[PDB]
Amino acid sequence: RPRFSFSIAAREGKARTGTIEMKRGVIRTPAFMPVGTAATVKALKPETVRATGADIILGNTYHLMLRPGAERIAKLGGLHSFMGWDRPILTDSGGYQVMSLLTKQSEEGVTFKSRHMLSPERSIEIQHLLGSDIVMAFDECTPYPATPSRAASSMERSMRWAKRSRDAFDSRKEQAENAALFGIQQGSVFENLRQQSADALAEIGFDGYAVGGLAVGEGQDEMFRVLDFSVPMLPDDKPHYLMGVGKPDDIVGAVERGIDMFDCVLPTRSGRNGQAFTWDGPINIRNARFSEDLKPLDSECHCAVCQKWSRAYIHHLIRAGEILGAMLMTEHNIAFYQQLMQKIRDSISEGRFSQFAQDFRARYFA
Amino acid sequence: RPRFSFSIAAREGKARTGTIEMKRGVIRTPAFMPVGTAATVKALKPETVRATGADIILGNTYHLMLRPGAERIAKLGGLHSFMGWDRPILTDSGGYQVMSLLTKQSEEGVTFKSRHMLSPERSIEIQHLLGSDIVMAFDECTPYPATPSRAASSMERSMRWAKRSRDAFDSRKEQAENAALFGIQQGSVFENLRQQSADALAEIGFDGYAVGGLAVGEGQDEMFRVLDFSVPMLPDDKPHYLMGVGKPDDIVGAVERGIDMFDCVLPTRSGRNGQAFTWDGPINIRNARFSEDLKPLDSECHCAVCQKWSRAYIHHLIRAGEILGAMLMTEHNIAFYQQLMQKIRDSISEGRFSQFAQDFRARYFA
Ligand SMILES: [Zn+2]
Ligand SMILES: [Zn+2]
Repeated sequence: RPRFSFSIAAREGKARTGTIEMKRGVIRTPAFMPVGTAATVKALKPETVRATGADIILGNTYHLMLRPGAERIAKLGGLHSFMGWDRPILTDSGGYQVMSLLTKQSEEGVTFKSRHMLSPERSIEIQHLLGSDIVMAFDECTPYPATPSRAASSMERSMRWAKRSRDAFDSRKEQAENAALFGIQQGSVFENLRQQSADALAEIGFDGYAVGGLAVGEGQDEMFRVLDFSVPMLPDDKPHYLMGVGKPDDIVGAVERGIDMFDCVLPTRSGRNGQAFTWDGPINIRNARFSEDLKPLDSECHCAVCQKWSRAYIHHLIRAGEILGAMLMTEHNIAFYQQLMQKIRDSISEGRFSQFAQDFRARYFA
Repeated sequence: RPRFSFSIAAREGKARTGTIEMKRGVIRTPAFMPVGTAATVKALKPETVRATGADIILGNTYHLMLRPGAERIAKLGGLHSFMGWDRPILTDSGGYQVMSLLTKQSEEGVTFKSRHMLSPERSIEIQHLLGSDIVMAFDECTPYPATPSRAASSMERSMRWAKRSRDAFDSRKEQAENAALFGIQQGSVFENLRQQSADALAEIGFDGYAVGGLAVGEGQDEMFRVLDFSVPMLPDDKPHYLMGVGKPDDIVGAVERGIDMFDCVLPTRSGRNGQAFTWDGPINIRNARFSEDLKPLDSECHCAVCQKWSRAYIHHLIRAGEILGAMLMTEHNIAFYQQLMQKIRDSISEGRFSQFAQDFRARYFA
């Protein structure tokens, strides 16, 4: 396999399906990436993550630099060996934490409170030390809402940081030869700024392009409105990654608008909170109505949890605070997401994705 | 397979090795039973529990009657179906909670504070509703220390309760035909009382005999002293079960004294707390000295955890409070216990158990 090759096998409207080939494996698109923030996808062995259908998982520069440390992970042989996942890993750059989990910001980078520093150069270096396959440029996720002036200033800094990220990545031969680098579009909800950002990123040139600055409280209508004009600005022949999205309905609509890659903590995090995804919409397994329900979480789901255990049992586990409850909920939810992505890929391949989206929504929101 | 058949294949001194055949499976003895208090062995799928080598697991009447409820479990098809473990299950009777997790005690039984009641009849009924394979008599675990007078009074009540347990079990045809009933010897640390208890239990007649009233703070020397005279009082041709024991060294010494069955929360509970068992003694994986240790938890252990992950990774997981840390620690510890039991069984079968015990101790306590 090559360092990086994205091939589009089929299209329907703005939707695409295909593959990213990388050294550590093939990624089927549209793709959902389970989030593995602390060098683990919560409550799952890597083999279980793979069994659900995942081709790639997400790590974070910010969290790993704090614990257990980037240099430490490198000394131990890199993130893949450390956690036991041998397939591709995408790492976020820390740019979301620049306004999240305080800080001192400047043109040079960001200092976080022990004191830690991130900059385009340090972020790219950390991602190298982790041995990330898809490296994200170091950016700033503009807060929402933002005024046009502030959104512009923020976006402009991010584009300068994108160029610095590109140069840092390229100067490190082992990284440049074995990993890929994605740029991140900013510009808040403003079409002109999104266009300027896209132009700057395409001029620099990246292996893939993320739509940043969304899933920050704007709501689905606004997010879709921004995607409507933003995705066509990105190079057509490279993957489009919508950061932090999202709920199943968000994913379907984003694919309709040309997005190829997704990640979110929702299936893992909300799973441990009792929320299970089903084709008839989400349920909260903690609800008393499930206490004697012998049916599986979802009637059609092919996952191992739905083959073996009842709603009643999982209800008991989650209510009791049992670790097995988190394990089963998470495996089901991630498997559900992967089944959704598979149905999306198949329907685009067969030229019936529009019908699938309609059918999905009718049942999910019944 | 029969309802119950215990066969002794080989002996060395007081130690025995053999099998218990029951309808749901064969139990190799000496046996370690992982504890599954809330209808789950903590942090493990039943398939993983089986993969470690476990033939049987333990549930508790007290905990399950409170949550999710005994009648509820029966309505849902019984404990085996509920939790997805199809092999034998032994259930404790609630007698330890009679002084543990307040209460109002009388000759009739015990009322626990919502208000719940246990008696020999109700305990046996609950165990029936759960569908337990090995039912424990309802007893009272005498507190330690106890005066001879109080130990005698307590033991005498337990023997009356043992007869009531026998009659309740026998009056329920489906239970009598498909499950087994074990009596529990009491008498604190007093030889004459232990003898009276053994005589009473043998007169009633049970499928197996537990040594109760130990692992209650007495310490290993005293526990071994009591076992020295107590185990030979029990019928030789039936299994001997030491309730609540214990650490690896406790198990080895108890087998040397004629015990066939063990359970304890130690490998599961202490696993989540960071303690890992090794042939060179226990370690606490939280310790900073393990932060960059690439070796597995134990150098010889055949478990899946030791095949795949480093001390360094597990150290990180436990320090970070990650669920996968609990999963990996628990799987290793239970697998370690099962490997210990296998080495015990093989060594007795080969007439070299005395040498094994000596070799085990020399290395474990080096
Ligand atoms: Zn499922
Ligand atoms: Zn191991």
